[PDB]
Amino acid sequence: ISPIFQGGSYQLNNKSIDISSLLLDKLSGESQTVVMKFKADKPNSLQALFGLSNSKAGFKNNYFSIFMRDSGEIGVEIRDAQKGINYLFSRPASLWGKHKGQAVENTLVFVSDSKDKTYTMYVNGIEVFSETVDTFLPISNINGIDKATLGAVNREGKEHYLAKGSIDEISLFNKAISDQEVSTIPLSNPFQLIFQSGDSTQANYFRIPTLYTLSSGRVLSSIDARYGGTHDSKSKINIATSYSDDNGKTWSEPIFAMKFNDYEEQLVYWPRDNKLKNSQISGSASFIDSSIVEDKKSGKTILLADVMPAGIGNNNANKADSGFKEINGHYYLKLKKNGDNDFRYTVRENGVVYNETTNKPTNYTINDKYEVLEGGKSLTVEQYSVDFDSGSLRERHNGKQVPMNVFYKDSLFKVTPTNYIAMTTSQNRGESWEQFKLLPPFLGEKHNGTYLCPGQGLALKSSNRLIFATYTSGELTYLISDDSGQTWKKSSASIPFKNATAEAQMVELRDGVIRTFFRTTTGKIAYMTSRDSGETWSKVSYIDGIQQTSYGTQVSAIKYSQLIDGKEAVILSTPNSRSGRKGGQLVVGLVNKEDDSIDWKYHYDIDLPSYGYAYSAITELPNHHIGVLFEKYDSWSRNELHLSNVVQYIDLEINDLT
Repeated sequence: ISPIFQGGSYQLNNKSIDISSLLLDKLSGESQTVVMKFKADKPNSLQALFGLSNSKAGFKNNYFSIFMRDSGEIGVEIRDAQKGINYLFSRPASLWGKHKGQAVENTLVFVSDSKDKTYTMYVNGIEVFSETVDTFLPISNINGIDKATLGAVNREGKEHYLAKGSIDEISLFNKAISDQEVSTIPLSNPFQLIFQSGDSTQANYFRIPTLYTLSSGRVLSSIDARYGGTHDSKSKINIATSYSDDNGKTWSEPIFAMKFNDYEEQLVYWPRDNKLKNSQISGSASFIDSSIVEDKKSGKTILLADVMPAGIGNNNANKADSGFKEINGHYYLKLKKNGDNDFRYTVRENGVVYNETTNKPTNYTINDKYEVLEGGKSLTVEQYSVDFDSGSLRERHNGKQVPMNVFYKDSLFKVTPTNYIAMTTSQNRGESWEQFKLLPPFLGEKHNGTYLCPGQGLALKSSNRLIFATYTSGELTYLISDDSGQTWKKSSASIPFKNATAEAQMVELRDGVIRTFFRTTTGKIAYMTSRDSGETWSKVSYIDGIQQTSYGTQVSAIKYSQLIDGKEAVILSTPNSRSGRKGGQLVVGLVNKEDDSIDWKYHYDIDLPSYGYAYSAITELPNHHIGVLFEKYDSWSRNELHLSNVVQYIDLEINDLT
């Protein structure tokens, strides 16, 4: 249908624009849609973009408003004091401010549907909330409405929530437009989605993006496909991948690199209220924190990730246990059988489950997929599903039989409840992934596994050496392979931190010279250098000019292939803030050939200082553009949990950064 009101190019300069005589007598019926294209690159802390109010004395709480915060949050209020209704619906991190030095035109679509008693908000094509109420309040049915306002709400004759920004286009309809119709509305998005709600993964949430440019020109991405909201393990999380063959313009439908089937792949709207938001899937196995590298010699793509058994994460993982038994120099995965209080079993050669107490092989084997067989016959478990139908999280059997895996809750034989690292390989550059295999322990039998640094591995330019950074208490633990990931050795580098999340990413400054940039607990990004291809490592130094929070955030880093200002260049990606995970920047550093020092010469603001930016992935696209896939929200904030479609992709050129 045609709009009932359409207006454009309104400047919001801390002075409301009254549209009462154009709109108010045009509003009719109980369902309305607002379509608004607007910019706000210097917003006030809290500002109303659009308002319908009773502006009369004594009715200050009789209004409808579409508001935003300088955090990037969008929301609505629908209030009527007589009816006793005060709805507030909102979602953090819903907006863009700036891209490539220019204000972003956001496209907002708000549907107020009286038939379904539901209020739905879309920003930039993404549904940010959809709220069903038992008592519907039509937006123009508020008692005594007499003002329609842009850039404020008129309360008792005065301008409240004054806005700074502009509305290039605003339209209103006396209909609740359908989701199909919404999807036809043109967008001017500065970003794309690689992974997204409703795709092949059926995860409603994503975190921990990676990117890597392959020799074919294909660009590969991996990610945590997180099902139980945005929580770290314990949860249900799979590792998903997607690739682009056109310099990031389009991306393949995601597939899994690593997955468990003990719990169903469920698209769940995780509760965000203060009572229920900490609900965590507690009986599922999971993967977490992936990293990718390409091997020159074999042409294989290699992907590593942490593996967590059922119910396990960092918080409850058995410390002082690798989950392996050393027997004359060899490591064998330990197993506990149901009924036993101790781990009496190991997985020997050819998957033979061996009883250590009686020194006899059993009639059980573990196959390549870590599944339990008895006399060659595949054993099964019943899959679980999750729901909030009863008012709290429930995890229950769903009738479906799946192969019994030693990482599962219901398995007859169980692994040590601790963290592991696994690797998978692709021989077709991410079109399919081989079954993963656990990595052996590197710091001994009674030391739990190290934690993989998400992002990229390092493939040294002038050799066959592959390196994945990991971290543990007191050190970075580099995993080095010279034979296409068939065998790994460790290289330990002490850091002056106990129990820190020292997420580390590497660049090769010149042949065999590696600089590692890493997250710390000091509010500063740290670095160390190896001048012997990762064999030995320097003491720790810190970068000035970039701020992080006390808890820190992952930093991504690349060595750019082209000279900038006649010098070799390194690019870092990180939030630059001492307050939160916001103020994302790409920082361009020029290497001094005299001493390998770096002049951090250019700081490119991804978006506003106040808009969210957490974990990130950067890669040089084959055409020398920069691809950035990043968490566009504060992934630490307990106020910004369980947001959909916040991991976003952008394309930048060097001239944008400098």
